[PDB]
Amino acid sequence: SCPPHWKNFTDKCYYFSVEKEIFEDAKLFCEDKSSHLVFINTREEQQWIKKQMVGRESHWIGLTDSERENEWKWLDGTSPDYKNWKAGQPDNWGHGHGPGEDCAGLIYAGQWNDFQCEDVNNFICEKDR
Ligand SMILES: [Cl-]
Ligand SMILES: [Cl-]
Ligand SMILES: [Cl-]
Ligand SMILES: [Zn+2]
Ligand SMILES: [Zn+2]
Ligand SMILES: [Zn+2]
Ligand SMILES: [Zn+2]
Ligand SMILES: [Zn+2]
Repeated sequence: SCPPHWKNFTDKCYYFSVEKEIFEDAKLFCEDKSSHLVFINTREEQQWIKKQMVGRESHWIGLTDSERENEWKWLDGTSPDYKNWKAGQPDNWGHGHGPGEDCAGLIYAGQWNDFQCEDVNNFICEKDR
């Protein structure tokens, strides 16, 4: 069972944030709740996460390429098999995204877009019981 205001799916508790913050601040919020920005590893999970999104706000996910440019990974090191990238992401139609935009976020509709960190957004925290 999950703490209040957290949602359950499978064996994981999810938190859809109310406040918006910088990627690194979002990162630190989940960390101190003993969780981390959400990892999406299956279509079924991705379809569930979307159903939960009532507000149309964009949410940060635990995906970044900051360690090594263009080598997108979940905060646990892993590379995403399953992928739900928007139209020309994350390579930006082959021109390579610009500096700073090394932090991904989910948008209403479900697909992932790579925004620039330091940009403020809502975020999703996740932790496996
Ligand atoms: Cl409540
Ligand atoms: Cl309440
Ligand atoms: Cl996962
Ligand atoms: Zn309540
Ligand atoms: Zn997950
Ligand atoms: Zn939302
Ligand atoms: Zn990058
Ligand atoms: Zn598990």
